[PDB]
Amino acid sequence: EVQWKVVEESNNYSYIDPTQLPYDHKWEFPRNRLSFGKTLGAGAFGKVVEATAQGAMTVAVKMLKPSAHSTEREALMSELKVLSYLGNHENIVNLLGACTHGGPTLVITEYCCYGDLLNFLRRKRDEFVPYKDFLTLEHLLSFSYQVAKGMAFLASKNCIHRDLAARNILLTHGNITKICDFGLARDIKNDSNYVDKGNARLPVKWMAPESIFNSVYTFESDVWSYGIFLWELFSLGSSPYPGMPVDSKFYKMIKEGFRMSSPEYAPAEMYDIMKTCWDADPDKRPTFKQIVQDIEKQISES
Ligand SMILES: CCN(CC)CCNC(=O)c1c(C)[nH]c(/C=C2\C(=O)Nc3ccc(F)cc32)c1C
Ligand SMILES: [Cl-]
Repeated sequence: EVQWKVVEESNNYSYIDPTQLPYDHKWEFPRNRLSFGKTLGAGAFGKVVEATAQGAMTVAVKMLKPSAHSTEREALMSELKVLSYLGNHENIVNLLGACTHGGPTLVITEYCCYGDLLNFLRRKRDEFVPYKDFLTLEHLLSFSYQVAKGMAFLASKNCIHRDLAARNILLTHGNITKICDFGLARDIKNDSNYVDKGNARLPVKWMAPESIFNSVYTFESDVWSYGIFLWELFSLGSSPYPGMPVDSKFYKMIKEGFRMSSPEYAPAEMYDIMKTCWDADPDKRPTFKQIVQDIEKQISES
């Protein structure tokens, strides 16, 4: 299941069972104060809908479809539990409330009015200018910085995203980016950026080699995916390894050290970050804390 995980020291780390996390009923919000509007996204067993919450503000509500298995209802509760455990950060999509009694489970989160960053980059591409409502290099550096800060936050809570990519970054007012976990509000069997692997469907072009070939997911594999995200960002939304099918040839190239070339709009210091994120040795990749400091220096030099 493609979703984030909280880990605990064991093994090195093992996933926690999120059903065992506590749920504080302080999050409880009266269901009668929600007015539901348009659907923003929909998986096979769930969906996220724009809503108005009186006591008015626009929010996003995650909920199950009526055909949901009993393990899906628990899964949505576990989503709520993980969000409550993580706490609040500017660069994640934050929990605002929940409805857990008197009806089906509703998870109320922040609404990001511009949608996912990938599609935003793609429709802004032909107006982009490196320097001077155009998208500029200043914005891209800001987005890189914010996603690094959000990931540093998740890592500090022992959380591994496992699917970091521009499609999972949302954009809201003030050019603020927020990391998201679609969970039951997305069906990946649709999306060609996921690839069949055994029983699983996986975002192979974003994954570290040790995740693909050894099923190892760590703080360090998230850094690999962040490097792929940077490439998406400074390519203005191009698909990674463009024109290369995922087959045995692709896997061999990754294993033997093949990497993407620099996007034409990436500053050399940002391509330097990408390259270190894609070190075959996870111990040689930077931490998100290091990445934050490096990008802070570039913005200062800007
Ligand atoms: C296909 C691109 N289209 C624009 C050109 C669609 C635009 N994209 C949109 O409208 C959109 C908006 C405005 N919000 C979301 C998603 C979420 C949001 O806001 N909070 C969440 C919390 C959890 C979650 F799992 C998803 C969301 C979308 C897809
Ligand atoms: Cl910021």
